[PDB]
Amino acid sequence: SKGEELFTGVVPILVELDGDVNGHKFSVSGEGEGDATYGKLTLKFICTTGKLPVPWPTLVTTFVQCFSRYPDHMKRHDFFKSAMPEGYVQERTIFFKDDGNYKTRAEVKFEGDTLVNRIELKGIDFKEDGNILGHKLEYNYNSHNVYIMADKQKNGIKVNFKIRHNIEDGSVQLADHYQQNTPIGDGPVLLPDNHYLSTQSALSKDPNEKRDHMVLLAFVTAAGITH
Amino acid sequence: KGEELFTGVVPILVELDGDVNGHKFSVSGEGEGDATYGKLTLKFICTTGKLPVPWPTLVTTFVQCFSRYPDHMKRHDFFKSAMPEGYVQERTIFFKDDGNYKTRAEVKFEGDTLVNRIELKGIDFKEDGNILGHKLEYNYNSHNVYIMADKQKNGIKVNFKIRHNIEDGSVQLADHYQQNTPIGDGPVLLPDNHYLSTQSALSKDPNEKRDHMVLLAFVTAAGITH
Amino acid sequence: SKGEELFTGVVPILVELDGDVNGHKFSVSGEGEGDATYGKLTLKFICTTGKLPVPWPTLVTTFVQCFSRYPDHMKRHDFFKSAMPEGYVQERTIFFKDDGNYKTRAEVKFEGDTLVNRIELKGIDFKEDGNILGHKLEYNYNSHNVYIMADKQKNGIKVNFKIRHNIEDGSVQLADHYQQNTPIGDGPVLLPDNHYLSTQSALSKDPNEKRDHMVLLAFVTAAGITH
Amino acid sequence: SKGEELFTGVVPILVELDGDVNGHKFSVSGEGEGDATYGKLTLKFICTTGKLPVPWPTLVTTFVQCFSRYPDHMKRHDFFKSAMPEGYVQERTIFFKDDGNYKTRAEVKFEGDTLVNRIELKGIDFKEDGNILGHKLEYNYNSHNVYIMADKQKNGIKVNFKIRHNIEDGSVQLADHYQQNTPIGDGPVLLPDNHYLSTQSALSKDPNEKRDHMVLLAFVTAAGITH
Amino acid sequence: SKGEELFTGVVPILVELDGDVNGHKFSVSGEGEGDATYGKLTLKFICTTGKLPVPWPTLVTTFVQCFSRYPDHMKRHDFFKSAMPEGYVQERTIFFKDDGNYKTRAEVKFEGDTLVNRIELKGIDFKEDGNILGHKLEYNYNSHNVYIMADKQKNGIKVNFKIRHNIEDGSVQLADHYQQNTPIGDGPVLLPDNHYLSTQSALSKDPNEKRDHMVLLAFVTAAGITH
Amino acid sequence: SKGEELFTGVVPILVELDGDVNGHKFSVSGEGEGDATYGKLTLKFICTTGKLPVPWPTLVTTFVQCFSRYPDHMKRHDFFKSAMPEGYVQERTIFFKDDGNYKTRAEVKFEGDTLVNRIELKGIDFKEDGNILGHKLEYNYNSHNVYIMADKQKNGIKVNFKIRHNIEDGSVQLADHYQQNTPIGDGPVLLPDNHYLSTQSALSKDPNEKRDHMVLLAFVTAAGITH
Amino acid sequence: SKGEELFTGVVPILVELDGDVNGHKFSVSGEGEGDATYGKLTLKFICTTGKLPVPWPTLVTTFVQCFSRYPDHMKRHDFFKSAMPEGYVQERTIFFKDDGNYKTRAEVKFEGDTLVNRIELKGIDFKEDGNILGHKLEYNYNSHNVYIMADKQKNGIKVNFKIRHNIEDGSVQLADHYQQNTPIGDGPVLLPDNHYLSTQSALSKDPNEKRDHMVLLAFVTAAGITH
Amino acid sequence: KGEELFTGVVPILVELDGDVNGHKFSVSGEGEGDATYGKLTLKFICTTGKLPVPWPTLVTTFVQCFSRYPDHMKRHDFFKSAMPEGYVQERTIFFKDDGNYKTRAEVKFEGDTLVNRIELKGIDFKEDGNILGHKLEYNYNSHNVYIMADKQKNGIKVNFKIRHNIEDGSVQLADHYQQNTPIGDGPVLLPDNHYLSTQSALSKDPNEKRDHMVLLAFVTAAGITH
Repeated sequence: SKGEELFTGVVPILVELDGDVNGHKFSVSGEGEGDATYGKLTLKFICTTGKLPVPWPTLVTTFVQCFSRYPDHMKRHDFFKSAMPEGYVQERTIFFKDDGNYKTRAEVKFEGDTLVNRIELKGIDFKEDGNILGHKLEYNYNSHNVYIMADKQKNGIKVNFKIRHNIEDGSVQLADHYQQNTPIGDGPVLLPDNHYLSTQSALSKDPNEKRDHMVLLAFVTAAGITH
Repeated sequence: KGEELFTGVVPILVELDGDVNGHKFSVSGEGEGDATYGKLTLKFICTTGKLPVPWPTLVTTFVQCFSRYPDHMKRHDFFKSAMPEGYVQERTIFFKDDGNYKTRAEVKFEGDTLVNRIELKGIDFKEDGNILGHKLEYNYNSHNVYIMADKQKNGIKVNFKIRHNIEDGSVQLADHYQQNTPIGDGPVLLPDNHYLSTQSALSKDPNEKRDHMVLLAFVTAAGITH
Repeated sequence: SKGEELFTGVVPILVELDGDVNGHKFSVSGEGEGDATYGKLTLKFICTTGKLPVPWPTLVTTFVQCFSRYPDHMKRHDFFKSAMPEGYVQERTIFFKDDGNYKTRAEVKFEGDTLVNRIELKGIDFKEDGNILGHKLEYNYNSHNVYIMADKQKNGIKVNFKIRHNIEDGSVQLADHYQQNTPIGDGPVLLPDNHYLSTQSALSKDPNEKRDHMVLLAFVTAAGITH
Repeated sequence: SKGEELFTGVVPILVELDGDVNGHKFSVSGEGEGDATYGKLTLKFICTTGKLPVPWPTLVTTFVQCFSRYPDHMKRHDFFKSAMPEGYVQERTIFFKDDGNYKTRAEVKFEGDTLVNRIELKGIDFKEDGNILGHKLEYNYNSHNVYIMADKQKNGIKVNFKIRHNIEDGSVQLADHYQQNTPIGDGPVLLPDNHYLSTQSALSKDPNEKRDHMVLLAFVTAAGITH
Repeated sequence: SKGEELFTGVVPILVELDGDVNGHKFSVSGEGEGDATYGKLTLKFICTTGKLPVPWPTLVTTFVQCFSRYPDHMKRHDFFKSAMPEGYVQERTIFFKDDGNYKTRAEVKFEGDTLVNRIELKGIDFKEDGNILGHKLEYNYNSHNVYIMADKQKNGIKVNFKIRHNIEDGSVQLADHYQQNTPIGDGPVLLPDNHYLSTQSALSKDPNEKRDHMVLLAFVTAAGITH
Repeated sequence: SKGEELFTGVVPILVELDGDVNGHKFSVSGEGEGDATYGKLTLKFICTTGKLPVPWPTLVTTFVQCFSRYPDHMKRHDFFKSAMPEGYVQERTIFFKDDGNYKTRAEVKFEGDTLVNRIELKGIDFKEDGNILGHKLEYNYNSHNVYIMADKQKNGIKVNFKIRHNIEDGSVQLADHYQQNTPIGDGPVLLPDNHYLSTQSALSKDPNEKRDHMVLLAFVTAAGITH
Repeated sequence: SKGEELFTGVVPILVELDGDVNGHKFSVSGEGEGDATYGKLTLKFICTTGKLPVPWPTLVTTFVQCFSRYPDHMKRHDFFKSAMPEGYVQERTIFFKDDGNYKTRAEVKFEGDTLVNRIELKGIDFKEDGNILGHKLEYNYNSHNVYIMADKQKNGIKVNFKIRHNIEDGSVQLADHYQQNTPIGDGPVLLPDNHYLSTQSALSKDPNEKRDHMVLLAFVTAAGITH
Repeated sequence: KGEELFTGVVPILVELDGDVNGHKFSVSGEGEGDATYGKLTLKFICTTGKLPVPWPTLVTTFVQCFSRYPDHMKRHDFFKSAMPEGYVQERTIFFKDDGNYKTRAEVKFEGDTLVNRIELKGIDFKEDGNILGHKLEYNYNSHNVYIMADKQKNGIKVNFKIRHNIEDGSVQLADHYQQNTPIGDGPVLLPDNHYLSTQSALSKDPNEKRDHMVLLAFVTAAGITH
């Protein structure tokens, strides 16, 4: 696609999130860069309002699937880059099993040469000492498959997957992700055949950062089509 | 529990009553399945005369309980978990730039036989199109079948898109929208997202005079390592 | 390659095997056809000397990897078809764990319009009541991955895999295959990057056939490369 | 295996390399940690002798496959951890297409609580303005599959793969790796069935480091067995 | 060992070599017999492709150490016979000082009643008028000690020695041999304590043979252990 | 060599060892003299920290192969003396079968008129009541051959032998020695052809010595070369 | 010695024996060549009077120790070459245990460019169906050490050794050799320190020889002195 | 049988009465031997004052039963086979360009002690020579000792040549002609030809005031593999 050509090199990224979970308001700013040729993202996030009222790992999926590596044989199935530079709207509901949910709306688009992800997040019905508000999630992340299908009627895609968050007591907290993406602009986009994205994420800390933060490195690669 | 019913070879019966643009037909099928290998062998006969649509368009309609689920994925096999009482399988199949089939099937054990009984209604097909005009080649491609849980119906939703090769080198797409729900009250396994990789071989019985199809299938689950 | 073009349609196949296992001599003829477009083979084999003295499943791998389906994005890695029409020599040693071995040499080439596989097999050091000579293998077949690497110095490939043959008592008999393929002709061939073939095999009987025989249907598909 | 238990949490790593390429002597020290539960490694390497005389990417593979993530259903095929704590010797020849070669010998073993990789490297026959000694490689890294087979007769494994190194003009420099691994200790070790490791590597710089160095983050996951 | 029994009398030997030195292709066939009771071998070799492109003495070591005489008090240290009848793989690099090198791989095993040595040889980097390709070696052969050590970690032995080849001007061409031997079979084999083989070789011609050939008589005796 | 001339008479020797075996720290000082003309050494060792925590015989090989007698016809093969006065580094790993290992590093060099051997030894993975830490070795010593080969790439030698330590119950404890020696200085050294040293060692006690000590007399003679 | 220089190349040999054992008269002629540089002899012997009345192996020692290889460090101890060209007289008594004896006198000397060994042999007191006259010796030969000492009073040497002749029933026939050698000429000869000669002999047949004969290849090397 | 007497450490006593060119002297020696290692430790004292010849000339005179015979050569150990009753050892030792020693010794067990009692007569030595002039260095070379059977005396003959280094860099040779015969009537082992490899270390006791020699010896049989 024409939007594909915008990602042949390193692209700076900005992320902005305004959140409210059970009435706890917070903001996070992020910055870094992405290199879609390698399916690679590096980002640092800072909670600019103080301490984050939810565990950092619960927000990883919310904080730019346009950086996925689509192998050459699958390039016609990359909806995300096709919607650029005008961008897309990404909406999710994230159901934490036996706990509350996040609802998010994001616009992902170029502002000049920068890929910007601007998100509003609302979380409701969390338990005060559940795994989320009780901060019982480990600072780690598993690998996942993200399943994509076309939604022709909305000129976009429907995406579903279930994140497994490790708990400090050896158990797992599930987070079921229902997602839809729709183009912001009116130009042609690529609607894909069913496929998935294989994801890997490394969470870390900046040793010289005193603010509540998260350093994130991700690799994402599309797979599942040979026709 | 339902798993135990598939450790060996299981006989299969298939019965389809169809109506496509008013053309009424019936097909009977028989054979056997071996879920240990994800393998099916089936022979289908049109008992009403000539089949008014191409045999390949009906392959998906004519028992995903015979899929091989490798040991590490056994908690994700909905299809067997619903046995012996069975499941209802419903689809809409949209043929791009042409009509659609709508199917409803019950798949369950009748005695020691796994039986697939189907009703099929096809509408809005073009008389000159790929389907009624019989322009599909007698072959079949390999596909991935994507499965998700539908927790509120206590079943699954399934989606995939069949690519049917046309006699001129083009491809006719058949977009499948599928739902399966248990017939009985027993517990079933609701899976994490995954897919089935499918391969199908179509052939003819050289001594069969009636309009028919011999089908061999291999189906294997994949996509989960957690 | 140019050889690739010989496989765009249905191609007739002939197979001829001259065998000697522990001194028991036998011959098998096979015929059928292959459709590389779908990675599909259909063959029927007859023991023309009487009872086959080894189990049919032990000979499946011996009885035309040129019929593998290579997806379009892997087509420069198909050695097998690139060697045609002149063909290739396929040599194996097959080590049956805790038992004897087969050594095979085969020429696979076009003879007119027909792909012909002519094989000589010698088996030695088999146990008179082990799984092979005691006919304790079930008449079935598992799915395998066949690992392929280039062997530049021999202008061919090196291939390795281990067949799992189910035994009648619920155990498995392994058969470790060491394989080499080298072109017969002097024309250039395609030497592949590392990849594998995913194989499925269905064994059955012809209800009209009174001789000792095996009907085989195979699907074979290359995978493992996206660069 | 028993060795597997040594890798359930974060394990400190030290790396020491003594190298000589076309008579250019150099030493690199590395340190960091691995979390085999996630198939994740984080390492920083410093050339302690001055400027590295070869490109940092050509040394990535030389600089602890015991940190690979083996999924539960493949844990019987993890040779690397089963050899611990006594370790294994890893030997390679790396052939750079149209250029010279590296030969390496490394001992990877626990020394106290730390997993130590001590390497000797000798490179010969490099072109003085080839892609390697002329520093023409990009500071980036592709994803690869690493193919592993047992070599029971030699009490170890054989490993083969071909690194694709991106070159500054858009071409690729191939680096064909021939690798053998052998236990150091006498205890029982697992010899695997054929499989592969899927690798991803992120190279970066430490903004506070004035010496010649490389920061490396890797993810490695085992795949290819369902039996 | 059990294999030792196979060598109590005269054993027929066949040797086949396929070689390529600096691109010069050649084949040699050999035949004769060994009497390990006396540490004695008698062999005749013929170059079946015409003139041998290297001197016959440089191939003496390549052309069945299972015929060595081990005195009664050292019979626990005879790896070579203990690997029979299934055999061993013998791999060498032979470095000719100031010239090129041979790399060989050979399987030495019984095929029926005959001990067969099947070899592939590749030589590279030879000087076109060096001592080897310029045929400057005398048709004679010195006595040598062949030093054997166990390599238990690799299920075999390591062997090293340096042949002194007399040159037509009175000097000597050194040929440094690095050798590894590994059992082919899975049964138990003897791994020896350190010792050596004392070798003597007599080269001659068959007065009735018009082709390029070598007649070889060898005596080999194990020594160096009294514990 | 020039170093050879430093050994024509009686030379004073000093030995200093800093040891740690399973965390038990200890130190040994030795003194005496060597007469390389006769291949003879006389040394007395004292544990200056109290009781030696390992048996004295296990340290014999650790406590100056420059005193070996090389017959006149083998004098160009004496690496040890050729490295003097600047000296050589001697490193070993000594593997006690079914028990732990010693790793040693020693500098052997002239300090004024005295040949000094300074050693650091680290032992690990010893069994608390195995033959070593349980003091089950007899106070005696067998005769051994020490196998020497050149290691041209390290400008030194590689050495291997296996000590047989008699145990109090009539059994033997093996100690497999892997040894490397490399010159300290840059001057040329003599790199030998393969040969061995024949060693005899006599252990005794000084009847006037109350501390834990060992008196050692050694004879060492090179052999194996007549070319 | 001056006589040493006569043996630097290949020297033709003639042997003539007239024998009488228990009254059975026979003659043997032999011819071939020797290469003392390699300690190597090749000879063919024919019984010119018909069938040999004693086994061929009993005469091997009787049928030119001047062809021994004396290593450079032992050259002053080679009496045999020192007595040339005038030669020496070799006298033996050979006692066959539990049987008769041979007494021999030989002159070994140059006649022109040929080294000639002319022998008279008388055998007495053999049993008619002992191992010798009964022809119960196997056609093979073991390796031996030949022990040499000076006999100053006779200006020559005294030699002793005991040949082990294998019998067809698995036993051994001993032949105790008492030998003296004295110079024929009056020029200076080298009288040796005690040493020995290590011997190896291969007996064979000429396939195109119809007469009763023996083909003999020998290797002899002096050893035992390093001073 | 005699073999069994040497499996452990055995105490040794040596007594020599000598007369060299009329100079009478006596030496007593003691220590122990360990034939398992071929190893001897001995201390000798001249009890009559100064030894009138160099200590190194007497080393060979001052118990080859302590030689190590490796297991494969055990049928060739005459010396042990003659124990406990013992053997007579006689030698003539010819010092090149000088005099000779003639010795006769009995070597046998006396109780649990192996005792070597020797008579030594030396004649025709030069007063200014290497021996009486004391010009031999206090050291010793390694030698091979050649043994043959003497079937008709039911013993052995032994020959070798000692090289004694002189204070000026030259060497004094001492050619040994030796014969051993059993004292008792018991059977002995008559060996095939072989040799003993010898090493000797001479030293002084720093507290001993009398004229003396401390000797450590290693002796190993070799030369037979049949």
